[PDB]
Amino acid sequence: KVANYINGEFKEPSTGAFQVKTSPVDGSKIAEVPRSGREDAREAIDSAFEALKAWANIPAIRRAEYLYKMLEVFRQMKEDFMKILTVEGGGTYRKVWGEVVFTERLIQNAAELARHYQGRVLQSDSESTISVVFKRSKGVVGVITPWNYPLSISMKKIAHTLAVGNTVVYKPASDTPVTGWLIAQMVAKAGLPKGVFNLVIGPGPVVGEEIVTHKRVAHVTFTGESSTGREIAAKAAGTLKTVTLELGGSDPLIILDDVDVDYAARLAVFASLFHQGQICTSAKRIIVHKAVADKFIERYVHYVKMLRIDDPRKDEKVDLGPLINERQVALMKEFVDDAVSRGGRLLIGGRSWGNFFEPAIFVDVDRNFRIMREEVFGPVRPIVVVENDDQAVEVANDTDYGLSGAVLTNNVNRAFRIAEAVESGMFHINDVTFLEESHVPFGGIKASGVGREGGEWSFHETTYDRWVTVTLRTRRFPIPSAL
Amino acid sequence: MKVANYINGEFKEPSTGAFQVKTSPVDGSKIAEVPRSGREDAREAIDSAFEALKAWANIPAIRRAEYLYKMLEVFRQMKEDFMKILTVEGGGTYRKVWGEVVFTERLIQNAAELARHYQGRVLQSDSESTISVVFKRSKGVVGVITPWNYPLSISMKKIAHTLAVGNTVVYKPASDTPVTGWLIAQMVAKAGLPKGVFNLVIGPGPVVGEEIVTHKRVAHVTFTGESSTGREIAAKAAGTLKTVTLELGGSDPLIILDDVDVDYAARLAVFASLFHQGQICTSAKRIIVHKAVADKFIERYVHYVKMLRIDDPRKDEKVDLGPLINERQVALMKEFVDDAVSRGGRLLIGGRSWGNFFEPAIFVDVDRNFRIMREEVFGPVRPIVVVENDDQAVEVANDTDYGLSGAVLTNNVNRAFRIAEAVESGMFHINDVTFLEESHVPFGGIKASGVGREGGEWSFHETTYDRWVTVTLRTRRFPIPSAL
Amino acid sequence: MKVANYINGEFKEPSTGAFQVKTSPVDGSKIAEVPRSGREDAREAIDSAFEALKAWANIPAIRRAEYLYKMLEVFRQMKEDFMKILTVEGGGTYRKVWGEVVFTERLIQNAAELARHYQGRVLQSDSESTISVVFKRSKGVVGVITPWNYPLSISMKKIAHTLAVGNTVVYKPASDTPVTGWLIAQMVAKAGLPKGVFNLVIGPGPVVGEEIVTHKRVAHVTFTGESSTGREIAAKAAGTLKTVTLELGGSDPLIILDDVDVDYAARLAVFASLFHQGQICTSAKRIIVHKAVADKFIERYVHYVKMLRIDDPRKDEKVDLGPLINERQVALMKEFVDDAVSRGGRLLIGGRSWGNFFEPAIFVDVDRNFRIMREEVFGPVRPIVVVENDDQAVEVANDTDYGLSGAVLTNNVNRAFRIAEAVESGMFHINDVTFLEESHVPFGGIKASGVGREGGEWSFHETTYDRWVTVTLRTRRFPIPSAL
Amino acid sequence: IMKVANYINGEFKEPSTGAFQVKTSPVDGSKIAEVPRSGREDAREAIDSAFEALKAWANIPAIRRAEYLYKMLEVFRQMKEDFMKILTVEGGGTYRKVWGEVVFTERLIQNAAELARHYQGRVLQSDSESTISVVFKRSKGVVGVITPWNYPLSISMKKIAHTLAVGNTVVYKPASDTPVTGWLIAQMVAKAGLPKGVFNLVIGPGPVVGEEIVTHKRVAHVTFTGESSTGREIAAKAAGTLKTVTLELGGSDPLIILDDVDVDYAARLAVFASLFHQGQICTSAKRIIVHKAVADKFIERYVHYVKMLRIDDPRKDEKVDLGPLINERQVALMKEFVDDAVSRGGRLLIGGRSWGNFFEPAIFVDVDRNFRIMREEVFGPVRPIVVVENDDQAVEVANDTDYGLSGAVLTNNVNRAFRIAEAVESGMFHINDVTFLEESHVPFGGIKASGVGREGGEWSFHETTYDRWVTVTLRTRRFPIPSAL
Repeated sequence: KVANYINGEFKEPSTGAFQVKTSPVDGSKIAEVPRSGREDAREAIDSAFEALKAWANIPAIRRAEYLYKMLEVFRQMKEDFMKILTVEGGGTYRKVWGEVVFTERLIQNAAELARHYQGRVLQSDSESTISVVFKRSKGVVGVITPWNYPLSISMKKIAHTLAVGNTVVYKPASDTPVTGWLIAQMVAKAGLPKGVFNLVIGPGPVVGEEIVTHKRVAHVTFTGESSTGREIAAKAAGTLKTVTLELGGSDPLIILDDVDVDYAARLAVFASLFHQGQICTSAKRIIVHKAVADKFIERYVHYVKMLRIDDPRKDEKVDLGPLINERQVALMKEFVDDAVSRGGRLLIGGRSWGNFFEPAIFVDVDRNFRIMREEVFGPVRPIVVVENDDQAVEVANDTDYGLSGAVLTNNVNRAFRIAEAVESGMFHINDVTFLEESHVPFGGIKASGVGREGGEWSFHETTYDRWVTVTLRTRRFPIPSAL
Repeated sequence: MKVANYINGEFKEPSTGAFQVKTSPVDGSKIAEVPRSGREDAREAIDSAFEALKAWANIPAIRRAEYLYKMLEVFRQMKEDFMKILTVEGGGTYRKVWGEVVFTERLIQNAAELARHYQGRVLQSDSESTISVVFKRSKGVVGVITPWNYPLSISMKKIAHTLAVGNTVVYKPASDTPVTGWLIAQMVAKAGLPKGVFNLVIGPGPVVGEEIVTHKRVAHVTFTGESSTGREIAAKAAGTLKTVTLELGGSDPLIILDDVDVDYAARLAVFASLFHQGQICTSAKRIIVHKAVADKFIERYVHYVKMLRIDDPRKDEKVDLGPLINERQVALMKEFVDDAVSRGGRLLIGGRSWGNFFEPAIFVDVDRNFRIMREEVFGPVRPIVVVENDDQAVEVANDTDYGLSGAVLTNNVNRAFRIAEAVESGMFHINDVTFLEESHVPFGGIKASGVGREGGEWSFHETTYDRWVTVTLRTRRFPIPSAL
Repeated sequence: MKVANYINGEFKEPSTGAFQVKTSPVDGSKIAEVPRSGREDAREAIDSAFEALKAWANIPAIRRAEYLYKMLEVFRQMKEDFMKILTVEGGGTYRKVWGEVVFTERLIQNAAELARHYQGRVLQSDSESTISVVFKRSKGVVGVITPWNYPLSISMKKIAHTLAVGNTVVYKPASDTPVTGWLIAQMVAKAGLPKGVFNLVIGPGPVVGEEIVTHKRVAHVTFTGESSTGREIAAKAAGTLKTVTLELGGSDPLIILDDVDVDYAARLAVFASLFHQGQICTSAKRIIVHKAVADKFIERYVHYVKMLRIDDPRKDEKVDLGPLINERQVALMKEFVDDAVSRGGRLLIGGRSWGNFFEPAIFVDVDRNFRIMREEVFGPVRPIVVVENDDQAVEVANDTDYGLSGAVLTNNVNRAFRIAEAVESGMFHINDVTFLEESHVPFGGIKASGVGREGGEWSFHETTYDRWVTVTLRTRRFPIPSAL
Repeated sequence: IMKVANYINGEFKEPSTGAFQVKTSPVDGSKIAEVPRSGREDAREAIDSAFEALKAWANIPAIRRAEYLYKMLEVFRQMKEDFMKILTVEGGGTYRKVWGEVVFTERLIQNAAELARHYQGRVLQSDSESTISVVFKRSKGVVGVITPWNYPLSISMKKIAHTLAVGNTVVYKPASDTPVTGWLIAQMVAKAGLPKGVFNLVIGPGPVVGEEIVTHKRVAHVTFTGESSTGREIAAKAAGTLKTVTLELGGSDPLIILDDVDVDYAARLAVFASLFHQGQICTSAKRIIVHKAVADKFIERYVHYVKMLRIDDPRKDEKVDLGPLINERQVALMKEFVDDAVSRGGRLLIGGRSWGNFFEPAIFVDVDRNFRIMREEVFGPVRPIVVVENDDQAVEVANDTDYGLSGAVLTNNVNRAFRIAEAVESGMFHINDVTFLEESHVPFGGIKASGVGREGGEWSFHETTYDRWVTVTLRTRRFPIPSAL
C-alpha cells in the first residue's frame, strides 16, 4: 500500500481517494496508490516552505552529508528499484540496471558538488567598494517527472535541487507512482529534515496545477510532453516562477559514407530502439548518406530482426519490453498506419499484442509523414536517405525539436561542420544520441524546451545570483545641489 | 528633427504612415512627431533580424567587438545630444542625464570588452576515450522593451550586451521616450552594424510590443517595466517557449541603525529615495530607521528634502528635481498621498503638485497597510518607518512583494552582515545607496521584482545557451540485440 | 614496532637494510624502528611512480574518485590508530589530534569530491572556422615533502588532491614523524591503489628529499617546512625546471582593537597563539593590541594562559598542551626567551621547561629587534605589542619577513576591512583565529611564507597544467612563398 | 632626431655610467643607433621607481588602468609604421612578418585592456556556519620582464600589457639585439601617460641588468622568454628571493603529416610553419614528421616550395620571403648544425648557402635521433624531415625531444587527429594548422624543457597575481584550550 510523504510523515490523501495500478507487462495488479487533491499538494508545498529556511542556511557540507547518506540507502535498495522499474515501467533487465547505476552516479554527483557552488568576487569601478556575488537557493522547487526513465530523471532533479539548498515537492509520473514512492522511502530512510522533501501522487490536472500555480513554489522543473510543458510555462508565468523544461525531441542520427557500416547499424539499432524508443533523446530519425544507404539499411534491419521482445521479468537478456500502456500502442499504430498510407515501405515489424509493439521500420518517407513531423515516443522509426552533408543537415534540422543529435563519420571536418550546423542543445560525434553524464548540461533548444540539468547546471536552474557590496568610503551626494 | 523607425539598416516610416505628437513633460511644448507602428512594422523588424542572425552570430567574437567599439566612440560624439533629449523628453535633471550618459558609455564599452571572453567548459568525461565540452551559442532575435525613467542606460545595457554575444535585436522603447530610442538607432546606424542586426520600432506596447513577444522567430525577451506587464509578457512568452529576462521594479528597503552618522545617513537617504523623483527601479522606497536615532534622522532628512530645488530641468545644471514623466504619474502619486492621509499618516512636507511636477511628499506614522508600504511607489512619495530592533528592521524590510535591492547603514560589521543576509533581495548594499549599479555586475531581483540578471556576462548568460558536445574515440559493444 | 617503505604496491625494507629508532617526545621511550633510506630507495620510488604515471593519469577521473573514496573508508576505520600515533609520535594532545583526524577525513573526502569536476575552458577564437579549447593535464610524478607538527592532515592535503587530478606521488614524511607516514601508506595500500601510484620513502632530507627534489622524472614538489629548507628546495628544483608549491610558515599578526569583547579576544588569542604549543605554521605568533584595551586584555590573556594545563598527552582528553616535538625545539624556545629577557623584555609568565615540555612564555615591552619579533617562533613563546591606532597596528603587523596569515578582532566594518586590506598576508580572517583553515580553500602565504596555494581546486592548479588545443576547419593561403 | 635612452620613473635618461654601444643592422651591418650600456645602478633605480609607484598603481580601480592601456593602444595605432620599420631594420624581419607582429601587438594591448576589469575572485561555501568565505585577486608586485629578439615587439607587449593591467608595475630589460624596439615601446608608454615609475626601460647586458632584475629583493616575479640555459639559470637565481617566474624556454615542435592529407597543402603549410621568420620562431615547426605513404611526394613538394622562397634585404619590398638571421653567432650556429647533420650521414636536399647574416634554408632527410638538429632546438632555417611507418611511430618521434612547447598534426581522420593530439606531450597543439598559432587571450606555454607557466589573457593574469583567502566570522564560539573552562 503506497502513501504520500509529507513533512517527514507517510500518509493518506486527505481526500482519502485511491487508485489501482497494474503492470504494462501482463496487466496484473501492482499496487494501490493515492490520488490526491489540491489539499495534499497545498500541504506538501507548505511543509517544504517552512522547512526551507532551516534547510538552506545550514552549511553546504551538511546537506552533502545527507545526500551521501541517501547514496548509502540507495545502494541498499538497488534491487527493489530494478524490480519496480521493470514491473511498473516495463524496463528490460539491462535497461533498468543501467537506470539504477546511473541514478547512483547522479546522487553521488549532487553530494560531490554541493560544497563547491561558487559565487564570484568582482572588480569595482568605484573606489573603496568591495563587490561580490553570492549564490542563493530559489525556494520551494516543484519536481514533475516522466515515466520512461522515472528513477534516474527524478533523482537527477531531486538530488541536484536539494544539494544547493532548495526544498522539493515531487509529483511523479501518473504511470510510475510506485517508483516515486520508493524514492520517498529512500529519502525518508536517509533521514532528511521533515518537509525538505515531499512526495504527492496524483493527477497532473489537480496536483500538478497546484504545484505550478502556487504562490510559495519558487521554481518548477518538468519533464514530459511539449503540450504539457508549454501550458506549464504559461501558468508558471502568473507567480513569476522560473522553470526548467525538458520537453523531449526527435533526434537526428546522421550517418556519412565513410563509416564502418556494420557498426553504424548496431549503433543505430541501440540508439533508435533502446527502451522501445521511449527515450527523450532516442534517435528518432535516422538520416543516412546515399553511398552507404543500401548496406546500412540491410544491416540495420538485420539486427532489428534479432531483437527479442518478451516479458522483461523472464531473464536478463530480454531486449525489448512493453510500451507503458494502451494509449502508447494506440498512437504507435497510428504512426505506422500513417506511414503506410503515405506510401512508406515498411521494412519490418508492426505487430502488436497487448502493450508490446514490434519495432516498425520505414524507408521511402517524405517530410510529411507523422513520424518525421512528430516525436515518436516508441519504436517506430524512419530512415531518410540524403545525397550530401548539406542535405543530411537540412533534414536533421527539419523538425520543431532541438534536443539532441549525432553524426557518424571519420572525417573531422565533416563531423565538426555537421555538429556545428545541426540545431540541438546537445550533439555527439560518433556515439548514441542519448549520451548522458551526471555532471553535464542536459537540455534542448527549439520545441525541446529551456534550461539545462545535471551538475552545476542544475544548480544554475534552482539558484540565483546576489550582488552584494560594502562601500568603505564616505561620499558627497548630488542632491540637494545647495550643499 | 525628423524621427523614424530603423529597419534593415534603413531609417523609414511606419507602414501605417501614422504619427503621434510627443510633448515635453516639462512645459508641455511639442517635442517631435514619432511613429505609431503596427504589427506589420514589428514583423518587418523581426524578419530582418532573423535573416541577419546567422551572418551576425557566425562572424568571430572579435568583429562584433569591433562594431561595439565603433558604436562606443560614435556615442562619445553624440553624448550631449543624448543629454539634451534625456532632459527634455524624459524630464531628467542635468546631473541625472549626465550620470546616465556616462554610465551608458561605460555600458557600451563593457559589452565590447567582454564579447571575446565569454567561455564554455571542458569537462571530465565519466567514460574513457571521450572528449566532453560545452559551447556557448546565442539564442536568436532578441526582444528589447524598455522603460522611460532611464531609457538610455537601460536600453543600452540590454542592447549592447545582447548584441555582443551574437544575438540580433528588435527594440521597442518606452512610449514616453521614443526620441531616445531614435537617437540610439541613429548611433547604431553611424556605427555601421550590418543591415538588420539592430532594429528600432516605435509604437504602442499593446500592438508592437506584443508582436515582438508572441512571434515564432523571436528567441528571447529582455524587459524592464511594470510588474503587471512583466507577468503578462512572461505569459505570452510561454506560447513559443521563449525565455525572458524581467526587471519589474521594487520597493527597496533602506535600513538605518543607531551607530550611523545621522546627518550623513539623512543625506544618503534623500539621494537614494528621491533621486530622479524616486523614479529609479531600485530607489529607496521604504525607509527604515532605528528608534534610537529616528527623531534626529527624520528631522534631518526632512530638512534636506526641504532644500531640494524643483524647477525646469532645462534652466541650469544645479536643478535637483524635475517633472514626473506624465499626467498619470501625478494622478497616481495623488492616489498614494490621499491613501496615506486617510489611513492616518502624518505628512511632514510636500504633496504640492503643479502640472507634471510633484514636491516630494514625506510621510511618518505609517503601517503595513498603507498603499505606499504595499506597492511600488514610482515617484516622490516616501514612507519613513521606525523600528525598535534589528529584527523589526528586517521583518519590515521583508514585508513587501518585492525582491529587487536594499541597503543598510551601520558601522557594525555583524549587524551589517546579518541584516544583509536576512533581507530578501537579489542585490544588497552595505553603507551606500540602494540603486547602486555597475556595468558588469548581476543586476536583478527576486520575488515580484522579476527573474534573471543583467550587465556584463550575466546579460550574456540570459541571451545565450549551453550546448554539450562530445567526441567518442573508442568503438563499443551495445546491450541490444543481446544475441550479439 | 617494525615500519617499512612502501614502493610499487609492496612494503619493503630500505635497500641498505639501515634502520633508526624513533623515540617519543614525551618520555623518550622507543616507539618504532623506521628506515634510513638512500638514493637507491628514492629512485626506486620515483621510477615506480613514473611507470605508474601514464596508466593512472589516463583512466577516467571518476575511477580515481572511487579510489579516493575507498581511501576515505579505510581512513575512517583507521581513525583510532592515527590518533594514538599522532599523540605518541607527534606529542599532540587528544583534542588536537582529534581535530586533525576530523580535518583529514574532510580533506580526503574533498579531493574525492572535486576529482571529476576540474574543468578546462572553451574559448572564442579571433580566427574564422577555428575551434579553440583548453584542457587540464596532470603534471607528472609529484614529490610531496611534509612537516612534523600536523603531519597527518598536511600530508593528506597534499597527497589526496595531487592524486585526484592524476599525478603520481613520491612521499618523504618528516624525520620526526615517520610512523604517521607509514600509517598513511597502510591506508593507501588497503584502498588498493594501483602499484607504483603512491610511494613512501622514509629517510634523511639531505639524501632522500634531495634526490626527490633534483630527480629528472619528478614534475613538481609540494613542500611544507622551514623557510631555509624552502629556498634550498626552490633552488634545486630550478635545475630540472620542476615547479614548486612552498608553505614556509609565518609570523602571523593577530590584531585586537578597542571595541572587542576583551575577554573573548583573550580566549581566542590563547587558542590561536598557543594551540598545539604554537607549533602551528599559521599560529598567531605576534599579538598586537590597541592601547585602549591593552591592560585589560593582557590581564585576561595571561589569566587564561595560567589556566592552561600541561601534561603527558596520553593521560586524558582534557590536557591542554603536550611536549614540543624534540630537544632542539626546547633549546630554541629557550634561546628565544633569553634573547627576550636580555633585551629588556618583560616576561609575564613561563619560560620554564622540563624535558621536552615547554611552559608558555609571554612577553610585553618588546621592540622590533627582538628575535621573537623577527623570526618564526615555532613553539609557545609569544610577544604582545601595544599600538596607538589602527595605522601602527598595521605597521607592526606587516613588519616581518613572513606572509602567511593574519587576523583582526573588531566590530567596526570599516576598520575590519581596511586592516584586512592593509595587512600583507596570503590569508586573513576577520573575527576568528589566525589558523582557520578549510579543505577547499586556497591556503598559502606571500613574502617569505612561500609560493602557491593548497586545498581543493587550488591544489589542483598546482599539480596540473593548461593545454591549448585548436582544430582549424578552414584551409588558408600562407605569406610565404610570396611568389604564389 | 632623438637619441636612444633608458626610461626610468617618467624620464628618458642616459645610464649613470654614460656608457653606450653601437647597434648595427643584421641586414647590411650599417649603423642603426647608439644605445645605452646600463649597469646595476640603472636596474636598481628602475626597480626602485617601480616599487615606489606600485601601491598607487595597484590600488586604483581596474577600470582606470583599463583607460591607461586603452590610451596606450591609441598611441600604438599611431606608432605602427615606426614600429614596423624598426622590426625590419633592427631585427631583420620581412615586411609581411612585421606587419603581422604589429597587428598582433595591437590585439595584445587591446586584449589586456579588455580584461583588466574582469579578473575575478571567488565566493566559497564555508563548512563553518556564520562564515563569509571569499577569495580575492591581489597583484604580486614589481614584475621583471625579459624578452627575446625574434618577435621582440609582440612578446614584450604580451608580457608588459597584461602584467600592467592587473596592477603590477614593470621593469623591462629587452633583448640586447633589439634595444631600439624596446625604446620605442617606452616612447609609446610615455606618450600614453602612465604614472611615473609604473613602467621602466633599462637597456644593458643580461649578466648585469638582467641579473640585478632577477636577483633583486623588491622584484616579485619574473616573466622571461628566451634560451633554456638562460631560463634555467633565471629560475635558479630567482629562487633565492622566493620570486615566482614565467618561463617560455623555446621548443622543437613536431609537425606530423599523415597519409590522408592534401600533400601539396601539407607542403605549403609546412614551409610556412617551419621556415617563417627564417625559422626563428619559438613555436616554429622544427621537426617535420611525415608518414611513408605520402612522404615522397611531400618531400618533393616541400623542397619545391622552399626553393621558391625569396631571400633578400627585407627593406627592398613587401614581397621578400626571408631576411637575415639576427647576428653572426646565429649563422655560426646554423653552420654547426648543418656540419653535424652532413657528417652523421644526413642527405642535404637543398640550401645551406650562407652570406653575411643571410642563410638559405637547409633541408635534410635520412636523419636519426642522434642528429644535433633532432636533439636540440634549431633556431634558424635548418630543418629535418623524418619518415615514419605509422601513427604510433610518428608520436614516438614527435615526443622524442626534451622540449614540450607546441605541436601540430595534419589529417582528416578525427580519431587519428585526436589520438595524436592527446598523445603528443606539449603545452599546445593544433590540428590542421601551423605549430605557431598564437592568440592574445589563450594560454601560451610549454611543458618539459620548454618552460613553466602560461601567457596571454587571464593566464598572464594568473602568473602575475596571487589569491587571498579572506573570511568573516559572524558568531562567537568556545575554544578547546584551556579545557578547564
